Amino acid sequence: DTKLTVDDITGVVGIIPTPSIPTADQPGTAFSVDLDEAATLADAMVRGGVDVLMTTGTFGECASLTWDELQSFVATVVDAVAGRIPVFAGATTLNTRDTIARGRRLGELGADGLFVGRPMWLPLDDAGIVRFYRDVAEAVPNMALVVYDNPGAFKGKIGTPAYEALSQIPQVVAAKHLGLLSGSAFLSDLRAVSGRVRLLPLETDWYYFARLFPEEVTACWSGNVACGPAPVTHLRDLIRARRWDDCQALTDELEGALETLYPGGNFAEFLKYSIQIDNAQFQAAGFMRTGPTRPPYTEVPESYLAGGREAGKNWAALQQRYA
Amino acid sequence: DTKLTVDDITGVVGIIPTPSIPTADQPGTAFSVDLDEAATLADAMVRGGVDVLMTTGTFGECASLTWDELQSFVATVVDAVAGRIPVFAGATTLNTRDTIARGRRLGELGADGLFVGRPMWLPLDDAGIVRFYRDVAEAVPNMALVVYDNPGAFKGKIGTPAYEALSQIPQVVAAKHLGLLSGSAFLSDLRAVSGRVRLLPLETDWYYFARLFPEEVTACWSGNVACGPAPVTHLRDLIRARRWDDCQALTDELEGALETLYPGGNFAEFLKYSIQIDNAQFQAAGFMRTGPTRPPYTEVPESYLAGGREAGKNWAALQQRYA
Amino acid sequence: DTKLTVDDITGVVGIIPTPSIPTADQPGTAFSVDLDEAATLADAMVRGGVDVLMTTGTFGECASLTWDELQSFVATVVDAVAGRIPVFAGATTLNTRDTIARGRRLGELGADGLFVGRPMWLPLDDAGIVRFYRDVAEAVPNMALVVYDNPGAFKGKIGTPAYEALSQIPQVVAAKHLGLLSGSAFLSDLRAVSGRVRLLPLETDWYYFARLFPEEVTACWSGNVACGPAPVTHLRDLIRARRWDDCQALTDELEGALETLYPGGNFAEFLKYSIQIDNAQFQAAGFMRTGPTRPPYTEVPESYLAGGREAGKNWAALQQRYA
Amino acid sequence: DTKLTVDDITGVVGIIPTPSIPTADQPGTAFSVDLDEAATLADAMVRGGVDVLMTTGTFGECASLTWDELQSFVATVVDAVAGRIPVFAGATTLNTRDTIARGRRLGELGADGLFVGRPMWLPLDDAGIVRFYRDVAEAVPNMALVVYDNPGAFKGKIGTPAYEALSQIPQVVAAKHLGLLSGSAFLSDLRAVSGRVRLLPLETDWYYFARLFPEEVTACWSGNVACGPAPVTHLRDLIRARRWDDCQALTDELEGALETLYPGGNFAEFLKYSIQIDNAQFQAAGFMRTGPTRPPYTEVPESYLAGGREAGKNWAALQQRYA
Repeated sequence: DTKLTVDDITGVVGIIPTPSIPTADQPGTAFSVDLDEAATLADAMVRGGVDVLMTTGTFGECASLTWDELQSFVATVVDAVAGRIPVFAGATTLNTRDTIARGRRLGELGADGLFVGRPMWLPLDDAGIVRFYRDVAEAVPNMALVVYDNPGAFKGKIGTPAYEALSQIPQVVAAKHLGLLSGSAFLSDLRAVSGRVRLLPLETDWYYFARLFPEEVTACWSGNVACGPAPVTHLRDLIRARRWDDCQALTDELEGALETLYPGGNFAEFLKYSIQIDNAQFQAAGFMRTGPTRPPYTEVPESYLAGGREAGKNWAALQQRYA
Repeated sequence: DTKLTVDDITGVVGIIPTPSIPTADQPGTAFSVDLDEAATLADAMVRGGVDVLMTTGTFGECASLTWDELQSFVATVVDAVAGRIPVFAGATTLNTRDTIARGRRLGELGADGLFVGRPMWLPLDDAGIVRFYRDVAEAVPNMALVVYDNPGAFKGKIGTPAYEALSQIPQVVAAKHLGLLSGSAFLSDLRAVSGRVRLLPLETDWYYFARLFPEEVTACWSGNVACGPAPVTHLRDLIRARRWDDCQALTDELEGALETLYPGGNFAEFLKYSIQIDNAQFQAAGFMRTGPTRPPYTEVPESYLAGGREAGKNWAALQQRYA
Repeated sequence: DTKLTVDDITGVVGIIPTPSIPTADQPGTAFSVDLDEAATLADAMVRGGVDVLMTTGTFGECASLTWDELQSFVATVVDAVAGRIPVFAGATTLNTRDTIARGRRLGELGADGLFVGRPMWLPLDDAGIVRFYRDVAEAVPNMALVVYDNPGAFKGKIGTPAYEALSQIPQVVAAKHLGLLSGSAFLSDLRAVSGRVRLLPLETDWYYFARLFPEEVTACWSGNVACGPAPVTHLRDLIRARRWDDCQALTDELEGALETLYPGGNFAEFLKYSIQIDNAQFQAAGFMRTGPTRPPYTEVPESYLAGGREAGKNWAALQQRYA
Repeated sequence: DTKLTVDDITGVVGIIPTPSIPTADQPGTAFSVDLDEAATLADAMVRGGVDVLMTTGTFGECASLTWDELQSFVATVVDAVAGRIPVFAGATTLNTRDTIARGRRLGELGADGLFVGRPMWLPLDDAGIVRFYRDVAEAVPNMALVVYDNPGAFKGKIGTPAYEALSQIPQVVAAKHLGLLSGSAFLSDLRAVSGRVRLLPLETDWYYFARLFPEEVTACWSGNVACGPAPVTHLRDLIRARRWDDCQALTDELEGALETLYPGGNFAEFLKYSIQIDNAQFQAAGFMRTGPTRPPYTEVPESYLAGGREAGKNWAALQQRYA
């Protein structure tokens, strides 16, 4: 089995998008990954202090990359990271067997673990959710697993009873969580895993949960590191120092920079177009370069992209200040 | 260009499940299709008078079959039908380019058309829905298309403006529709396509739309033909003869047989476990043989299977009556 | 018991709004009903061929009228009708005992029956729905009842099992229903009542149901009669004559006139401001005069009002065409 | 204007149910309040150390009491409290003018403030919410106001822009909130009111917000005090002493006692029958005596009541321990 345990998931779990070439929004484009930018981006996350790197969740366009793009992208990221920090390759398909087959191959390319959502053509209940992760874990026992708890994408919030059983699977070392967006669930799920799984809130509410549960909530995830990771690594140091006033001030800065991300403040509307909106944010922040999104997620109200671009520009100023 | 048009879609559009072997619920099973049963079932549909055959929608486990299994199953169905009726192969993936790649291959294997859902990791608005089907049609112009309008599966009902644009695509010959389960929408969508696309209601409300719109609503779709097609082909013959009193009596018989399908009449709840519940119905009806469902959709409340099996046994009595 | 039965509910069931004085939108206005307009409107409905008159449903502002305003309005309407057609007074409160007490008084003022929603602070389940209507029926056995099946307003669609039990209550003579807006349910409910309750669809889909069930669906409700009742009474006459082609053409004209009612075709958005939008339609149609809406439903996007105004103008043209 | 300000809302804001007589579930019962029990309950809350008392929210059956019942119950509570703590009378009707009329009378009967939901027949947008409360404030300026933010009851969560406007109304001194049940909303609303309104979380998550925002979140509301207030006033003393480990332990004890309230852990299922389930909890805890619920909220599954009863028994053990 894997050597990675919950103890290895600390600090900033950075999630990067997949850089794209200018024709990436055309169905006739066979290979749309900018591998040069993928390598420089992954290296910049390491040099920027990111503690764990993950690829190809929702905004990384796990849904819309071909298999050849995904494996080549992951291979490039793994090679650029060069063993400096753990790398979890995002592997999510419509069924258990395809996910196992992808995950086996991604492990063979040097990924240290798998960042795994679940099939969503139909929703899975807690019984089916647990069965799915147990199946993946037993089939690829060498890979650590980060559970992808995205209620909107996968048609349901993972139940606290499911978290109890998932914490008995040794391969499950962390879960990407919604934090306060799921409300009371984070705290219930936290008790359920009983320190056996690192529950990752967003960096915008890491401080709240870390102050309340400092020995357990020692890590966050951030989908913003590709806009500049210095605000999030600075938050990690402030939390370690238990500098709560500064943690609160910085959390307000982070939330203020992302204020325009959700159209009219509506979260559910943002999720309908999250791939497109995040793509505009990554372009505008200027920390990395990337083209358009892949088919079919190329349509979006223009005002939503404006919100994303303003969030990117505001985060760029935070990156400049804290670099 | 495909030679099929809307005029070719008349009568019973039967949708079959994918027969499974006894170990089909195990993640280690490399190939889980019962090809012998697939061929006999496809032949029984033709001999039973089904007018158009489709495979691998939701209950056909499009989500959970491997690519190898889907090709083999469709090739076996195509061979067994032997050109007697048009065969539409269900091809739905997480993105446009994989769907195109699969659709090309399935056409190479002899399918006459594709039964196409749409990517659902994120929802698609009407613009993204139109662009998706336009991309598919332009890339595979030799395949006719049946649009799969499943709001629960694909996270949204197809809008009337999208149906207007879809009816301008020559390859789009039909749409699998919810009928009265989207009460006002079927009529709005029917006007939008203005005779260019066959809008398929369920067999349980075909009579209602046929009597009101005799020149346009000349076909239905049925997910129950693998329990015995005789009640559905009989309904088609009653409708063609405009035997409205008999149509109402038969429609009542179909509804009463399927009454227990939805747990507590709760439709949305049946959507959560439709693969599992329908599988139990196909087993109980006796017309075909099949094993369990494929991972990950193996978990279901026991009493939900009770409703499926009683629906299968009820349907079996109708098949014996009308055969 | 009431001498009114299901047999008496045939033709056009017209629902009128509550005419208001110019200062009706002010919380300091103690009495905001234009009683002169109420009398002339009620008389115009009778002379225009309306078969049954109902008051104070949702757009009649049952929620926002004071108890003194409701008594005076109903008494004025009852006196104006002067026994020419049955009058159903809208009585809906937050609980069973207030509704009973209001209903007894409205019967004393001469109403032939009560048009009754249900308490909605908490939703009622089917047992609670039946218990509520049974309590009302038992407390005022002299009054016929029209069930108000408004899923949005009362937090739930009335279940088919509830309809089965309600059809055993002799006072329950009709139900104001959704028609194709909950298509499958209308047919389920219709079988459930087995002719003992008149299920009223909207005038915009009455033709469809009346052709399929000529013995059962012999009446509709219309919230548009206060814009001019001639198009709807003409539809009644066409249905009686089985002039299906003309029925379809007239249905298309009614839908065309009401097209702009729903903001960007979004029905759910219309429900958010239905009182305000309907008020604009009544003003613009010119068949009656009324002031603004009562507190608290005075806030509404201006563009939404413009859609209601255009629908009122479009309807006034139909009224002119068919008067 | 009222002399109560946000500064006076500190500690435990106790909400009591309305004690009922054995025949309270019959629609023929003219008056169903146990006024003797209400007086002793109110006095027990003062003696138990509750800092602010409120009546007739949802579980207090604000919907189903008659106006005469509400007047007499509030008058009894006010007299028994005898000015020792502030009393907020729950007054929520279907419209602005009835609520204003009720609120003025409840002020004449000695209530210090009004605990006010909002009309819900139609949902109110943020503009409508603000106009309603402003109307109430301007019409009865002698009464302080507690805003009742119950999304399920009133068809929507109060928006952050509405809270900003509400915080400029002097009469608005507190808002009964959902705490972690509306995750990030609590903190957004907290920033919006900027110390001018006391945002009341639940007893079960007060510790978390109080530790993070000790200057602002100095009070909670509790619907459990009529089972015994000693656990809640102890939590208040623990928070004031910043005994965080004890606060966490006590919070876990409160959640443990209440876990059987929700059938199968399903929150939404509890809300459908909250009046009935809470009533069973109040009876079982034995701190107060009460009969059944009022029409129409008398129908409920027996197993749901059993879950409330064990919650009541479990709370009674906490009450004895901390008393």
